[PDB]
Amino acid sequence: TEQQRRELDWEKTDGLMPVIVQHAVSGEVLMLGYMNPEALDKTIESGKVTFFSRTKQRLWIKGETSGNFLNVVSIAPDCDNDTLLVLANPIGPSSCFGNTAHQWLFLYQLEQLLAERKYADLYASGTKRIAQKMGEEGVETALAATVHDRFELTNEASDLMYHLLVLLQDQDLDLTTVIENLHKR
Amino acid sequence: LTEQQRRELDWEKTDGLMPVIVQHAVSGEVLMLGYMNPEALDKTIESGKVTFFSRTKQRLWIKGETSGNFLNVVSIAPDCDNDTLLVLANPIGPTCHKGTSSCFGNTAHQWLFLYQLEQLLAERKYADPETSYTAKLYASGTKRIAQKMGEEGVETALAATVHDRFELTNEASDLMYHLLVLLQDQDLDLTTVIENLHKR
Repeated sequence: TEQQRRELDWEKTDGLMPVIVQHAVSGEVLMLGYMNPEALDKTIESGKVTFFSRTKQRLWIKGETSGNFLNVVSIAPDCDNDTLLVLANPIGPSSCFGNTAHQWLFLYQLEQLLAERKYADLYASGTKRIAQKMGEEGVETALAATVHDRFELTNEASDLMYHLLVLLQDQDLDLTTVIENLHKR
Repeated sequence: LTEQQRRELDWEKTDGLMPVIVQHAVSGEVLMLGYMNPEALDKTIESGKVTFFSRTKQRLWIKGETSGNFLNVVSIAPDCDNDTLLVLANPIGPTCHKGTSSCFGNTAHQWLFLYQLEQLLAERKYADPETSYTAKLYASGTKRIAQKMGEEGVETALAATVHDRFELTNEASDLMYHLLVLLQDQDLDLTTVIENLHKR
C-alpha cells in the first residue's frame, strides 16, 4: 500500500482511477465509480468509499446524501495499476446491474430468503426437528451416492443444503461463518 | 441487451468508450475492466465472445486472440445510469498474464473461497492417495466417502441440538468439505446443486 499507491498509473487514467466496488462477502458487483488521489486517501483513511465527481464538482462519500455507505474491507489494483477493486460491506438498504447475477450468488440469496421466512405463516418445530432433517438427509445423500443415482443425489444434496442453512440460522450462524471457518483451515 | 437498452447507453459521458466489468459467471470473481466502443459491443453480442476496443492498437480485439484465453458471454447488463456494463462470462482457460485467474492480487470476496476449495478438491481426483487427505478419500471409494457425510450429518445435528455454536460451525465445515468430495466422486458439483436449489 505504501508501495502500491506510487505505482498507480495516475497518468494513464488522466488522474481519474476507475474503481470497481464489490460486496465483500457475496461477490455481487455493486457499482463502478472513479477516484482521484485524494478520494483514495480519504477512502483509505475514513474506511468509507469516497469518490470524486467525474461529472463536475467535488469529492463525495458514497451515502453522504442517502445514508447508504460502503465500509471498505480491501482495495487492490489490477496488473496494469489502472483499475482498483474495492471489496466493501454496505450499510443502510441490490446493485446497479438489472437482474444479472453470478450463479453462486443464488445460494447467498437463498440463505437470505430462508432467514426472512422465520416470520412467514420448520423453524417453529424447534432445533431438534430441524437437526433431524439434516441427519436424515445426510443418510439419504450417502445412500444415493452409494448406489450411483446421480439424479437422486443432486436432489438430496440440495435438500441437505437447504436444511443446513435453516439449521445454521436457527443457531444464529450462517454459511459465511462456515466458509470463513474453512478458509482458516 | 435490448434494442432500447443499447440506444440508451451513455456513450458521450464515456467519450465513446464504455467501461465493461467482466465477472466470472459462476464464481463471482471479478476478472478485469475493459473498454468497448459500439462496434466492440456489437461483436461481443454477435460472437458470444468478449471483444474490446484497444485504444492503444486502434482495433477491435477478442480477448484471447493471442493467448487462447477467451471469455464466453453469459450475460450483459447496464448500471442504473447507463455508463458501465457488467458482463458475466465463463473463461475458456485461466484469464490473467501471470498464470493466475483475475487481475486483482489475492483479494477475494469471502464466498469465493468455497468455489476455490471445490476446485482444489476436484483437481485431487487425479492425485495419488498419499498426496492429500482428499486423494486418500477418493481412493477409499464412494461408500467410505458417503459414510463420512452421513456421520458428519449426525454430528452437525447433535452439535446444534445441544446449542454448541463452536462445534456446529466445525461439524458443518466438515460436512461441506466431505459433501463436495462426494459430489465430485459422483461426477457432480456444488454448482449443479445450487442450480437445483434455484429451480426451487
